[PDB]
Amino acid sequence: TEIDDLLRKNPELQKEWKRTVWTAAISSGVIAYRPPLLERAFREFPMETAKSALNLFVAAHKSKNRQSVDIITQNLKDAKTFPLGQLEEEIVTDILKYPNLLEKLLQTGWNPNLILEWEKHKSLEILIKSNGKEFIEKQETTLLILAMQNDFIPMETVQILLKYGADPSLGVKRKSEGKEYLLYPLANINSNGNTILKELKQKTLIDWKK
Amino acid sequence: TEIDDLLRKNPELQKEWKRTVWTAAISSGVIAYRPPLLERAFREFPMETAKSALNLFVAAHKSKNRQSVDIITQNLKDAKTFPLGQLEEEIVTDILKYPNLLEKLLQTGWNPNLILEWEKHKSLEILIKSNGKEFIEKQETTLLILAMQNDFIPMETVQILLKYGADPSLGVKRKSEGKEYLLYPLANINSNGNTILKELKQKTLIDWKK
Repeated sequence: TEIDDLLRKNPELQKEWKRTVWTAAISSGVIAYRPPLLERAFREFPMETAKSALNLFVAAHKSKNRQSVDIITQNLKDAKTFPLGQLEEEIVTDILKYPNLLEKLLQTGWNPNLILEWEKHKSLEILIKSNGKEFIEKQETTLLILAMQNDFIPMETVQILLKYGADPSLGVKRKSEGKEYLLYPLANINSNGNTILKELKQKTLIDWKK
Repeated sequence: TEIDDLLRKNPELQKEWKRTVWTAAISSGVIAYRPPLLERAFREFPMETAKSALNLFVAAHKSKNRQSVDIITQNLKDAKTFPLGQLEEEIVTDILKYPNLLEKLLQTGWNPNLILEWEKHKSLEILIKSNGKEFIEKQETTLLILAMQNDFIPMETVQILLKYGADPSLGVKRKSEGKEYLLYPLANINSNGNTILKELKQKTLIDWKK
């Protein structure tokens, strides 16, 4: 507001300010709401656009602009902006909804068998884990376990994970009625409680080595 | 431009974007062109406003808004944003034009007797020194030598430096017609070539221990 008067007062600042706004619109992720402007940002801000890939993906998913996730996938040189071991559960889960982005991450830094760990009992927009308290229960999982269970994650994401060496037999600890057991990607194959998509993913898993 | 349409498309982003613009206007230093808006930035962005003190001073001096330098001086908690040993000659010289800012820096981290070093032969807006080439000649100086010689630096800046322990007898190497000598804060006292202000600063220096 008062910027417009101060800017109109000294036009010499107009050039710098235009660059500054674009860097802030990139850094905030918001340019992902209009894919044409995202396209420009990568071509002529390889430093800034790349550094801000995490916020751009978050805005890209929230805006439901799948084309924006495609643009990010195309221009990603490595997975360093997506530190798998520090990301919050919601962002990792959302990344698994885009098989092409997942594939790019898997070929440039993601370990598909990394044991992920978040707090067991959630409470009700942070992208990175914060150690606010360490004396709370944690629950382990994997990219493949998340993919098998979540009905918003496509079958192709299971395919990509297996393709890049996700281990179909890597389990994690869970409890059921007080009894601890190992949870695997293939769990309870005979159930009226598996959705259609869950059943199709189990068949994919059983059929992979065929 | 195209931001205005995308912003008017989703008003939920308006709040975040307002915060983002202000952070970018702070980070760029530009808000120092209107002291009222600088005042707001320190009160409610102690993290951002403080982190961006170097760019804010630069804009404050360039805008000739001395009130903006006063506001920065008041809110500066320490001199860490002004690393004396990394700053370029022009920015250090400009800081010496504001005795109150200098005093705040001297009480929160500046060593007044630090030997400064920049390239001897300048060539024709970088605030930090960049080691682009190390095989070029460097020339040493001090805050007090700079203050004595520069007719844009007030006498009060010499007073502040002496007050905080600047050593009036700390010299540096120079050449005159091939012969190396030590340059001191008090150099050639008898000369029709000393300006009025230079003479007054020499008297200040001679008179300090009186």
